[PDB]
Amino acid sequence: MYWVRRKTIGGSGLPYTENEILEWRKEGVKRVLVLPEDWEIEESWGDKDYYLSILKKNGLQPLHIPIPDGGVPSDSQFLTIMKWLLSEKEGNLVHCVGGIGRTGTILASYLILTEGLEVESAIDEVRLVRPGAVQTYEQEMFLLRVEGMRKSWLKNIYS
Repeated sequence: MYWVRRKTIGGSGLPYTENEILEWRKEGVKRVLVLPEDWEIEESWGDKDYYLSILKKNGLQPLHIPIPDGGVPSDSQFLTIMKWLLSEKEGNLVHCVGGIGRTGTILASYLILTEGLEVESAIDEVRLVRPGAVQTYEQEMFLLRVEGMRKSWLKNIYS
């Protein structure tokens, strides 16, 4: 896993065992935003709810917001994601299967909203800690929209 902002928000791929989840706790992770679809989670954990119960049994509070591979959250999911990430500043981990596309998109989105970064700066910052972050054109287009609608998202996040 990698931190984009030390101990406040980082990313990772899907853990294969419970020992990798304890590695997250040791690194300072406290809450986990789970982005893969059920079938992706199930390739490693057999059942999506069992995987979430494992996170829960390990002191991590999980939130599952499935995004298809290569895709982006719907506006509705994005609001939920940002309300969740902004609810507690420390120890946020966001993950998908490999730690790069969906995850880098959400991390860069977070930076755009919280630091007012332009889209190219946000993408660069995440790529510096996670090469290849933000994989598809749909993802890149989404981030430019996040920048363009920054004030409207913040207004809707805090109503």
